[PDB]
Amino acid sequence: APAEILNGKEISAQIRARLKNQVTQLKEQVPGFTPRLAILQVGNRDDSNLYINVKLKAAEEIGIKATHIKLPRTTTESEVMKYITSLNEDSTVHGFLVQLPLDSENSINTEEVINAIAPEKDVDGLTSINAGRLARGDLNDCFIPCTPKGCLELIKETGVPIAGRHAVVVGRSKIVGAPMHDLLLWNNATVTTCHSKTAHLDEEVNKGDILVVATGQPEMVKGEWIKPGAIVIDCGINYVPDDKKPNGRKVVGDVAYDEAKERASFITPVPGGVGPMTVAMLMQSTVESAKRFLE
Amino acid sequence: APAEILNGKEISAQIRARLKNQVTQLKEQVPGFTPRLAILQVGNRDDSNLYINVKLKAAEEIGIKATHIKLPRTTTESEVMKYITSLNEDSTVHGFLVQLPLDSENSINTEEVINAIAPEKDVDGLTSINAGRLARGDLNDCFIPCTPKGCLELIKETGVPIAGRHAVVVGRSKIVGAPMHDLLLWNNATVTTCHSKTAHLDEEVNKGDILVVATGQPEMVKGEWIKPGAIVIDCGINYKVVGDVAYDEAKERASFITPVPGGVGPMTVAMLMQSTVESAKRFLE
Ligand SMILES: NC(=O)c1ccc[n+]([C@@H]2O[C@H](COP(=O)([O-])OP(=O)(O)OC[C@H]3O[C@@H](n4cnc5c(N)ncnc54)[C@H](OP(=O)(O)O)[C@@H]3O)[C@@H](O)[C@H]2O)c1
Ligand SMILES: NC(=O)c1ccc[n+]([C@@H]2O[C@H](COP(=O)([O-])OP(=O)(O)OC[C@H]3O[C@@H](n4cnc5c(N)ncnc54)[C@H](OP(=O)(O)O)[C@@H]3O)[C@@H](O)[C@H]2O)c1
Ligand SMILES: Nc1nc(O)c2c(n1)NC[C@@H]1CN(c3ccc(C(=O)N[C@@H](CCC(=O)O)C(=O)O)cc3)C(=O)N21
Repeated sequence: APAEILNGKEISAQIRARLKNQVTQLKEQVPGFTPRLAILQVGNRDDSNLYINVKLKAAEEIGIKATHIKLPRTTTESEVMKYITSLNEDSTVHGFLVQLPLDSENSINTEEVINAIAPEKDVDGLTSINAGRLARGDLNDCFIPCTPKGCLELIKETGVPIAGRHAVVVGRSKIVGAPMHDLLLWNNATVTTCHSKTAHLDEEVNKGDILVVATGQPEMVKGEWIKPGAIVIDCGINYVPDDKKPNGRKVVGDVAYDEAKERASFITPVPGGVGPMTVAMLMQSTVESAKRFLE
Repeated sequence: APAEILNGKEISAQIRARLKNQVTQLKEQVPGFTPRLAILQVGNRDDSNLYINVKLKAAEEIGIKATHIKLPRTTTESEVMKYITSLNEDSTVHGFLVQLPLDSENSINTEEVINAIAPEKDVDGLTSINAGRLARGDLNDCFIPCTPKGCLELIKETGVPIAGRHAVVVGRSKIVGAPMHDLLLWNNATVTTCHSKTAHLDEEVNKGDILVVATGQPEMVKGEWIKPGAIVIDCGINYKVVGDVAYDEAKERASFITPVPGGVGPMTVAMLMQSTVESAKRFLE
């Protein structure tokens, strides 16, 4: 009785398809309405360009107007701030994000930059105000960072109710671990947060009916740790040289998939699990923002 | 035979005396400067009146100038926002707070009222900005809620390091439970937060090397559940006054435990005073 596989690629395809239909219907229901997203970029990093293009492409297929603002490396902190303020004030923009890391020749305080974003437009959900709302249970209108948001979607796809279940979160970062706990707690699970200072991590993990791992430590969570029947969600993206792969490298998660799939009732593969969910979540946050503005 | 008692009244007394000399020292450096705290109250609850007087009493004894503004029950959210804005713009007021719960005949959104407070004067740490900072590990920048702070201070009085310990927080409210988890987590403990939807709470509590209960249910956490040798922090105030923990039973299993009263309560006022003196000093700096 091996674990059922949570196909993030197929699930995200369904999500993006449904969001397109939603967007179409909003535009027809309220003529003239244009859900708009804006991505602010500083510099010209190769990985950022790629990531940005993927986002803008998903947005245009869903029917969301995606605006890309690419500022030069020479940009100073004050200029980046002026754009953020202007984006905040632009009533045609429903949500926007600052693609990190900033690529500038000058010192720019990333945190100050990020926290200048109006909470109501913060689709990536990383501002302190937004983290604060999420952390305290304002799940009704706050923004949820794309990775933990996609993880909750996957957990819900299983059909197994979260309330009352013991969920374990390995990792406590601002991008995944922290907000992941918030989601699970406010979905009524008894959450236990683990990190690098956790003793007997194996025994801790073995208590999780729901397990979300976000450590960056390739395959550390062995299958023996997994509680029989648990829902395993692996956010890890670790590259390993493998000449048998088309591009000479394989992607492994933070969980030992092969042995963990024999224990879990549901597990996210790597690649093809949490990763493909990412862009859809941003698109979902963007539509949520647009609907709230529209109301 | 029983667990060592964490005397919040004695411990708070020491912090308050520390704060007093700090305030005296500061006035000697800048004569005429006076740290100021302001407590906004809506309504006229008897318990809230008592709690404010205690905060006012500690302030005075430390040398802090505390103002008490009591608005009638007929008050609207719009009127409350007016006072908050006044306090934000009043350069002489370093730290201020809104006593909870609000006692009004009108519907007032507590989060909107609290979030109108300038984070620099949120000595109570209830704003989303302060909550967001604590919730993410950014402790250089924020004000932590007074009760969790008092609890962390009480845990530290055991001498026992927090790192690597399995801690259990029973309750997840914005005032104590939620911020208590954050404090323990960023103090490197492995934390489990329980609430009303938690199944087998007894088995969860039994995992706690450190236990913080803030549920508001009289002696609900039984002593049998206590992990032998645990540090029990009881935030409960239930009416005789009792904690959320069955004290007599829990004291025979715990190693260190907070009595009720004279435990977490005095510490809450002491920490509020501490954040106030900090808000005053950051103003001079
Ligand atoms: N699919 C996607 O596109 C996507 C997007 C974002 C993230 N992710 C993935 O998520 C993973 C984590 O990302 P991140 O930004 O959150 O990472 P991070 O900033 O490096 O933080 C890792 C966290 O895990 C803890 N940790 C490190 N080693 C551990 C160990 N051996 N045992 C227990 N806990 C351990 C650390 O604790 P301390 O706090 O004590 O250091 C830290 O909290 C990465 O693999 C990343 O690829 C994927
Ligand atoms: N000592 C001080 O001076 C100081 C200052 C302030 C507060 N406190 C104290 O902290 C205590 C609680 O205050 P609060 O504002 O946090 O309370 P609250 O708003 O009433 O919240 C109670 C919390 O406990 C949970 N809970 C209720 N029944 C439970 C049960 N039977 N089993 C497990 N969990 C249960 C609730 O979960 P749900 O979220 O699911 O409802 C909720 O999260 C009080 O004693 C208060 O006096 C102390
Ligand atoms: N803004 C804001 N700040 C706070 O820090 C609080 C808040 N709201 N809401 C209510 C709670 C109540 N709380 C408080 C303050 C002092 C005492 C206190 O001194 N307690 C004594 C016993 C007092 C008695 O004789 O009954 C104790 O030893 O616990 C208890 C609660 C407090 O101050 N709280």
